[PDB]
Amino acid sequence: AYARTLDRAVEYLLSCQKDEGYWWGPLLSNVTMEAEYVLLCHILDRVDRDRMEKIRRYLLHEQREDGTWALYPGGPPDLDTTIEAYVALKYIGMSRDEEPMQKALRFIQSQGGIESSRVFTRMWLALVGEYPWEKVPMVPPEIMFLGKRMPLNIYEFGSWARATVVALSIVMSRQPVFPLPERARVPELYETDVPPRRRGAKGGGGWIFDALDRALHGYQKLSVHPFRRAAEIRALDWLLERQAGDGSWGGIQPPWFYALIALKILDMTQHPAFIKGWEGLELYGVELDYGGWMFQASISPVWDTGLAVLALRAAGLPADHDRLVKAGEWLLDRQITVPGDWAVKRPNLKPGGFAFQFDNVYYPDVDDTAVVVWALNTLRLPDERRRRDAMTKGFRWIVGMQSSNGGWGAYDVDNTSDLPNHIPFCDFGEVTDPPSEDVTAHVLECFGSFGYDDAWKVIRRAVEYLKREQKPDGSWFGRWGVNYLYGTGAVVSALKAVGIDTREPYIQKALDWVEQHQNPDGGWGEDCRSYEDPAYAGKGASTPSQTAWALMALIAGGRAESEAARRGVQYLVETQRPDGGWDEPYYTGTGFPGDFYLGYTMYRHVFPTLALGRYKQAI
Amino acid sequence: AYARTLDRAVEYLLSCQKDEGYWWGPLLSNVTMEAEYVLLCHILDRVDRDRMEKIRRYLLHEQREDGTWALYPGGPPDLDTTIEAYVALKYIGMSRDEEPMQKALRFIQSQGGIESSRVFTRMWLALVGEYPWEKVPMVPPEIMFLGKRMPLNIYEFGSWARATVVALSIVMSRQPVFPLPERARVPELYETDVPPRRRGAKGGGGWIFDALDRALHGYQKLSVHPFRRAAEIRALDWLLERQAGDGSWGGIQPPWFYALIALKILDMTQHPAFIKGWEGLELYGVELDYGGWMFQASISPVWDTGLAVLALRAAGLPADHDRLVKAGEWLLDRQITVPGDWAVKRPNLKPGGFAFQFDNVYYPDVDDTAVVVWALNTLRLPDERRRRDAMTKGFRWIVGMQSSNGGWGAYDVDNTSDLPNHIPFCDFGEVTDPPSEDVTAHVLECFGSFGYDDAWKVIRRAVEYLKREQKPDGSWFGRWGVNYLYGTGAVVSALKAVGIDTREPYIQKALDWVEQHQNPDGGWGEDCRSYEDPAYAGKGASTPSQTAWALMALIAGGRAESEAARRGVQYLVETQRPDGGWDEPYYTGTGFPGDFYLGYTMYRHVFPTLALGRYKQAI
Ligand SMILES: CN(C(=O)Oc1ccc(Cl)cc1)[C@H]1CC[C@H](c2ccc(CN3CCCCC3)cc2)CC1
Ligand SMILES: CN(C(=O)Oc1ccc(Cl)cc1)[C@H]1CC[C@H](c2ccc(CN3CCCCC3)cc2)CC1
Ligand SMILES: CCCCCCCCOCCOCCOCCOCCO
Ligand SMILES: CCCCCCCCOCCOCCOCCOCCO
Repeated sequence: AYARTLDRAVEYLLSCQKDEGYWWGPLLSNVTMEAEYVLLCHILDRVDRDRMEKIRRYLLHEQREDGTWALYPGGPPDLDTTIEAYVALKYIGMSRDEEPMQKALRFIQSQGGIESSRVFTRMWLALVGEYPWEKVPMVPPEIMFLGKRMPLNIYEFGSWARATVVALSIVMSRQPVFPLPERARVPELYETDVPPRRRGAKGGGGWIFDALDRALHGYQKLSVHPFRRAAEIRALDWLLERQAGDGSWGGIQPPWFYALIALKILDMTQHPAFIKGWEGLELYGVELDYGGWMFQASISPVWDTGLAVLALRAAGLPADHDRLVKAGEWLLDRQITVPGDWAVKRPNLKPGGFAFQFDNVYYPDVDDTAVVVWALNTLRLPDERRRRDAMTKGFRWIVGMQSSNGGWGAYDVDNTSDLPNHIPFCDFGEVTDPPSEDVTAHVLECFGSFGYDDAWKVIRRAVEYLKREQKPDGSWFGRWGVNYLYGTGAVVSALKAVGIDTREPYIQKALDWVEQHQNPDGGWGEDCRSYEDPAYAGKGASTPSQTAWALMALIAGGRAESEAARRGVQYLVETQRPDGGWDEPYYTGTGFPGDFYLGYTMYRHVFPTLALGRYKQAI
Repeated sequence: AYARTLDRAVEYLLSCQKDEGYWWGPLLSNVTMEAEYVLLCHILDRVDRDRMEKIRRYLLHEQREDGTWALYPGGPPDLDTTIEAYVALKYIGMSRDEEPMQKALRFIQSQGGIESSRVFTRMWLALVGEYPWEKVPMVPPEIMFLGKRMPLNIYEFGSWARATVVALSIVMSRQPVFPLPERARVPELYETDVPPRRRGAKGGGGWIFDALDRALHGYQKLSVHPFRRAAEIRALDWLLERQAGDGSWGGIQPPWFYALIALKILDMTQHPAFIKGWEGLELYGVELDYGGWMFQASISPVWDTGLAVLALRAAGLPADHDRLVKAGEWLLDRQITVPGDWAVKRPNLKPGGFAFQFDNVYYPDVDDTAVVVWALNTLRLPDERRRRDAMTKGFRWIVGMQSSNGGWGAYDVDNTSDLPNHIPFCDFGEVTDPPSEDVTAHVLECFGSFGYDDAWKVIRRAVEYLKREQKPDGSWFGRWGVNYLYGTGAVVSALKAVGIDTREPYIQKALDWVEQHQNPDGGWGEDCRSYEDPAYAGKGASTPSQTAWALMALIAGGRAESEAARRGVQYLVETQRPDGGWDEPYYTGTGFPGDFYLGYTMYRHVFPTLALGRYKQAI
């Protein structure tokens, strides 16, 4: 029955595989990427009329009937996303009259205008001189003097936030302004009677920081700031040291952009680092068939390649299938062998991790490393010396990254400081990188493939972590994926692999939870709203990926031969396309709970295949 | 008479002009460049068999009958140059038996072997493990902690030495060894009974430094060196900040190569600065028509373009000649506008200088800047706003560069510290950058073109400098050119332009000196030996350039209508080629008096033209 679905899914995946032997699906987010790119160009005085055009199509293409933009497809209108998109358009050419601009402006007004937008959105407008710098949370270059074991030192922030802060310190130090031509001035973002509803700090504003912030805005006005020069060079240096091979910074949109501006501020437009970081942007761009152009918040080669392999294996292809070897070989060349920031906590840990993108050595993540090593562990490559060695280095690294609570973070160890969550500046998304259930789960499943069971201390400490973190209804939160189905599926699948007993009470209590949220159409769905409102916990339109997850959770718990189980499999079979692929008009990926969502293109093809491969195994 | 010769010369230059509108002749030196390149590749594990071949033909081709290599054509055999060339060859494939190897080795031995070579030559061999690191002058990373106003702080060394030291500190800190395959081991460089005659420090070795060095090799052996890590990073950052646009460092062979090695040592072969720094080398390479390949100690676009224009103007072409405009425009885009190291002494001086090579913003030199501004001053470009503006920036910069003695240096101001000239490490060439007569002369000639005479204090202070520096026989030393003819010609030409009286006693005493060294053939010659032995002061085979110089000195002193004067003109007219050019099998350029000589390709064509253009003016 499903076999024909599998065969068709396989030849499809294999078709999508690039020549070098890796897979790479585009990553989706929201328009703040493109909108900020437009402004960045303006700042660096490098505007290409042709690019602006493609960008304008995209922006509009993404606008909804009501004239706004959301964080995910079918999501509620977002203020910040729309404010930025609005400014971006008005700069490209759009007159504040045209219908689209009308609808957007009205929504922006009905919300309290520019005065209600996140800190970033206001800062960008500050850079172009449309908002007072005095009303922007201050982040001094001097932050660079905090030691390794001090409150608020850069290494207390998560990798993604860290680089940004360092970069912005330099920017806010000078508080530069790059005026927009009169034609694009956006005063109408203030015209509003609605009371401005400002978003506070992620964890709550402590009067201390509030005070301090004002203290910094005052000091910022003095005539002399002793050692600031040194503070700035400290920041600049930190940046020149960690620039990524592709010319980016961390392989993410945020710090990259800011870092460039910081150099432009320091008259280094014709320094190697600046030039590289600039022409490096193109790689992250994407030409849309309808004339539009988009920029990616990040790229996922390693990731896609990793899952791609695992899926095709559980599917049926030989552990030495010449096509999967191209992947195996490729992955091996990716392994990082040099100390990154993670080393500040583990100076004696030997490098061996992997990263999300192509060439980003200073920021390998636990999630990727696990999937990659586990994937290789299933292949039989030509040089067994390399495969054997690679797996070892990586394995030993993942073990040395385990945090205090037995769980695994994503980039650093025990990055659980709760201090940064109160700073005025931090009011958007996560700022720290503590251990999560999904990452941990993935790690355990990686060990499980090797054999290491519950007998091993490392594993027990982790399993204990998961047990304590399980939700009342028996589900598991989803951090880097949407959401409880993603998490519940991850854990159960893992626990099953590390040897734990699938008959346990807490286990069963989870499987029942899965069968319970199965939609009528036989599949499973969970809307992104599940991060905001608990009513959407496991509820939502059925998607190929989210189904496959809730399905792996069942196959793992032994209930592979069940009603709900066979039911779901049917969904994947019927919803499949003639070419063998699958469609998924929703986001199943998470950046920051409730603040940033991602659309992983491959998920729709890879996961359904992996699930069907595991279902075929259960018989 | 001479007109045809001039016309013939002109059309030639104009034919050599690149499309972009600039001129660029290759720069010649000795084989230590290519030989060190070979080793560099080995270290970075990037050897291209095909290249090695082209480098071999080159090396052999440059070897003389006696089986040695000198610092200049027709020069005495050099030990260092030959030792390095020898090792380079043996590594490429040459067996110690073959004739070339025999003759070369013999010479090496008759001199005391490896133990007599300069500090560098021994260090390179140390890097490949053929010489003990303990016997190499130590330069600690800690040198990075010396303040701006302290003994031996990096800013006390001249620009070219400075960058190198910073780079090498990192290298010597680790004292790495990259073993040569048994096949190329060079123990035979020790086999010698001749007593090793070592070269001491440039200015004399004070037992203080001698002992100190020992202390360093001692401290180098301890188990802990507090703050060294920080000293290294201090030096690494310094390098990252000053990497040149073209991925080089200073636009010179030395620091560039070492910088790369220092990055390789720090496992940064993946970092952008290294990548760009590596692939940037090709630009300095040169394919020889006989199958060989050479590397340039540096490149001279700006310079060549600068003189090229001035020559073609004094010759006769219109100040707005569309072809010279291409040059004018080009030069304008070159002007540096950002603070370099020179700014450490003149924080309030506005950027406006130019550099020797294509893109090297942190190191503009007085010489270039003067020639360029002066050259622009003689043109009529479409945008008189920029031409006027540029000249001003450049002018003001030059002035703000004048040192205490009224004389101008090349890169920094009052870089006359005599401390560095005693360090054990510094035993090759110049290490400081004090004011010279030639640079100063060139500067005065630039101001003269505008109109500023002897009334202006700036000028007078400079002229006083020259007067005090004149030699007993009435000649002027040549620093960046060979030699007294180069200098004497520069000064007199300048003095004439600033308004000074050409009838003065000290002036005439110079012109007579010129006429007294006019070779029988009607031309002028001055061998590079004139730096070593005073017998060759103005003595040597006649060359097109050196003649033109001694000829401009006469035309300036009013003696344009003289016997010696017309005599010389004849030489240039006869020795001229059918194509209009000129040949010059000798070096008329200087890097370091008595240690490094350069062959400026263009000189033979440009200067003879400029002189004939000025001779045509005298009538
Ligand atoms: C828009 N973003 C952002 O981080 O904004 C901020 C910047 C600075 C600060 Cl202080 C706070 C937020 C995004 C930056 C990229 C980030 C991102 C992080 C990780 C990954 C890949 N990751 C690792 C491999 C497995 C799981 C997925 C992909 C994207 C997701 C958030
Ligand atoms: C081989 N070299 C060297 O500098 O070695 C040392 C390195 C470190 C130390 Cl401590 C001592 C010597 C050379 C490095 C390049 C140097 C050089 C300097 C200036 C120029 C251009 N110059 C400026 C424009 C007009 C006059 C010519 C061209 C080349 C000539 C010497
Ligand atoms: C120049 C000294 C090199 C020794 C440093 C290795 C120690 C590991 O770094 C500790 C962690 O700090 C994070 C930085 O790693 C990024 C790049 O560092 C650049 C070259 O060392
Ligand atoms: C990095 C601090 C910004 C200072 C630049 C403003 C220029 C003021 O002159 C200060 C003198 O600094 C001398 C160094 O030249 C080095 C260039 O490295 C580039 C980064 O500024």
